[PDB]
Amino acid sequence: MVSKGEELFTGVVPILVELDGDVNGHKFSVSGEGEGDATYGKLTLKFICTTGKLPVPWPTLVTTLVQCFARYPDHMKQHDFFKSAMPEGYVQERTIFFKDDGNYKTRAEVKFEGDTLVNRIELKGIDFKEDGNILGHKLEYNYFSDNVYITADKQKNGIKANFKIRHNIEDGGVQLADHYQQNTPIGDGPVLLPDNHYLSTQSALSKDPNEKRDHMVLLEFVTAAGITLGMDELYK
Repeated sequence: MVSKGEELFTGVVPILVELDGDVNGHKFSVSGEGEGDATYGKLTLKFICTTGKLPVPWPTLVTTLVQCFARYPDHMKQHDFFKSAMPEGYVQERTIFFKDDGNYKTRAEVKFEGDTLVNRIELKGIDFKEDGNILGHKLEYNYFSDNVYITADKQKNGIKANFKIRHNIEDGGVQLADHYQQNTPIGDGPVLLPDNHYLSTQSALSKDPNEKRDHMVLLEFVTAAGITLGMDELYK
């Protein structure tokens, strides 16, 4: 049957994102607006730095700035923790370790406000090098993709995840960002605790040619995978 939070995602849902950040004492805020269509795992978002110039590269914020918009295949619907927590939502926490550099620690609450899915985030970054790839703005602005590996966390009635992002550097190299993630429901209702699986995510970054503020346009696709259930046997 059609589960309860999942009903909230059958059509196009407006999204709002609000982030406050402090990285090595450089304080900033980002606001974003757009929409998600979980039927297609599709997100279209535009973010603005509302405090002026963003003091870190936009690509390093993409993962922090709504995995409830994942397309879960029909045969995997019992493994979608994210929608099962809705509308009351979940807390999403990460530590993001930038190899040979600093780290971000993030705490977000993702929940519905009326018909709008809202992601409210606090980010704290420490131990960055002033001339490293992050504070020195040496990262390319283009595209990345990777797999979010999810496991159940029965003790917190939630999930954990781990993944790597390989951010291209302007000189041809890679800046690795190792992500550790935990999500816990805000409400007390039952949630779906999943078997191990992953979200295949592709993030394409662009600019609005008419936008003079510091900003990012994001087109993202997010698809659950990694469980077969013998869907191959249907076709001999």
